[PDB]
This record gives sequence, structure tokens and C-alpha cells, in this order.
Amino acid sequence: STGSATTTPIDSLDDAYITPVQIGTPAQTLNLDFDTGSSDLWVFSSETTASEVDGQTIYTPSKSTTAKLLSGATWSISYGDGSSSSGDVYTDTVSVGGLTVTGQAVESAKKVSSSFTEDSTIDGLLGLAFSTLNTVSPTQQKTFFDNAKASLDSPVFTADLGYHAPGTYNFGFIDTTAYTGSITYTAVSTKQGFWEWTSTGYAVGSGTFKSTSIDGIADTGTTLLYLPATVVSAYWAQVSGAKSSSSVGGYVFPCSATLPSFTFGVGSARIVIPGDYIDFGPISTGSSSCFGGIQSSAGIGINIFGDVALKAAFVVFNGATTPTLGFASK
Ligand SMILES: O[C@H]1C[C@H]2CC[C@@H](C1)N2Cc1ccccc1
Repeated sequence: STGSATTTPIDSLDDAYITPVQIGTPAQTLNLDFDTGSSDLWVFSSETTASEVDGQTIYTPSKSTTAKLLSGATWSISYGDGSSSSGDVYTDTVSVGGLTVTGQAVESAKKVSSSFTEDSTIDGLLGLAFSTLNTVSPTQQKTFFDNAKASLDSPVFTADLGYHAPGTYNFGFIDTTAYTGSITYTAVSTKQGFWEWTSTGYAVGSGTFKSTSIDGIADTGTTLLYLPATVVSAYWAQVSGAKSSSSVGGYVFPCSATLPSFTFGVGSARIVIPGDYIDFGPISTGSSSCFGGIQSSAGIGINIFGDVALKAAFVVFNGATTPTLGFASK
């Protein structure tokens, strides 16, 4: 089997991408944030505290003839940015882009944090990291991809995120028309539960490539590119007037600037992020200070190749017995 679904930016900045997901019988379609940095499929629901729902579409398990309470199971997740949610668990039929999994754990939120409530476009998350990170207790549950894998034509999914435009998540096949050149594959460590890999270096604009190992994660659920402070300083030094602002929370730059590209290495291959992908717009409406799309990871503990980086590539998440990542230009 295969599946193919379009993923759409939630706003004009590409802050996140939403993909329609069919849950239950008859289908209830919710727009979920596909997140290769986490491993829970959770949704706003009829059980979510009413004051914490503001415009999201909810899953109502009592209206699904295939929903079953997973008795005794609870979940609770804290993300890298401090956002959180928790609740109980149903199993139900879940379909993405024509690919159907029966008995998928659908984690129903009883509580969500302010960033989730404020995101009226996001009805939940669909985790695509390794199932070892799934938070369901006392019986850990598998991700949608893990449940689908054995049925797929090939045990892979691909992320093709658009710049200020829709893109595609495919399951079970690699669309050879969706990228240019060749796909370069690179080793993955699953030791932390992430799609963790080592970039071979970087360049700023037309500058020389610096060969240096940068361990990080491929994370579709993170908006920006978070890299070591040395790398980030080297980038922003090429933008007149750019500076790190403690009050804003990262590097800002004059909105009048033209940003240089940023290149990262995948083995001997190179992925070029155009400068415009690094502009996240005014820090507040009407401001001439703009927020940068490349930020320091120093306070995180891990480097994160988020959407800024991934949207410059066609990315293969190869879930074979020994997983690997592939990157192609497009
Ligand atoms: O306060 C709420 C949560 C965040 C921050 C501002 C706005 C509403 N949301 C933008 C956003 C959505 C998805 C990913 C990244 C950023």
C-alpha cells in the first residue's frame, strides 16, 4: 500500500504545516501537524476542557463506530518549546492520503497548553519519530508509520515541504519526479528516539564550505533551523545590522536586508536554503525588525533541522531495519 497527502502552511510565514487525517467511522477529518520529532498522535476532542478549545475541529469518539477506549491508558507530553498536552486514549481507524491503519492509538486531549489553544488551525499532532518516544502509559503505543510499515510497498515516508506553498507527505514510495539530481542517504542514530543524523558542514552565502560534523535531528514539527552558536554567528555576521536580542529571544535583522543563503552538507552533497526562507518577518506588526530563521541551539541541547532546512529538500525517512535519511535538492 501507499498514501499521499498534501500538507499546507498554516499561515503566510510557514510557521507549521497541516495535513488532513481521517479518524473513525464515519470519517472525522482533522488537520494535524505531522511531527518527525515526536511519537504521539493526539487530537483535540470532545473530552478537551471546553475553555481550552478555540476554533479547532474536534474528534468525538462516541460518534465513531470503530472507536474503542484503550482502558487505563493515559498520555502526557511536554515538547522542546514548553507546550504540553495530556489525556486518555482510544483506538480507531486512521487514514492519511488513502493509507489506512486499523487499531491506531488516537490520544484524546483532556488538557492542552496556551500555544495549542491559540493555534485554531492545528487540531492535533501526528508523531513520526520512533515509537520508543511515545508517551502512552502503561502500554506504550506505536506511531502511525510503525503500524503502517509492514503493509507499505517500501518502509519509508517522504517530506516535501513547500516554501510559502503546499507540499506533500508520501508513505510507502519515493516519487522520483519530486526532486532533482540524486538522493544522498546518511546514517541515522535512533538512540534518542529521533531521526538523528550528522551533517558534514555548512556554507554562508557564496562563502567557502566549512567541513565540520553537526549532529542534529530532522524535525518537521519545528519551524526554524537551530544550530551551534558558532555557525549561527557566522551566518548573521553577513547581515548588516543583525544581532541577537535577549528581549526578543534570538537573532533579529533589519527588515530591509537581503539575506544570504545557507548551505548544509549531507555527505558529499549540499542542500541550499535560499535567503528568503530565513526571513520570519516583523517581530511585531509594523516593526522594521525581522525575526531570523536560523537560531542558536545552545539552550536546547540538540541541533534541529526544522522546516527552514527541510523545506529546501526532498527528504526520505527510511524506516528499514537500519533506518537512514535521504536528502535531495528539488
Ligand atoms: O501563541 C500561539 C502559538 C504560536 C505562537 C504564536 C501563534 C499562536 N502560534 C504560531 C505558530 C504555530 C505553529 C508553529 C509555530 C508557531
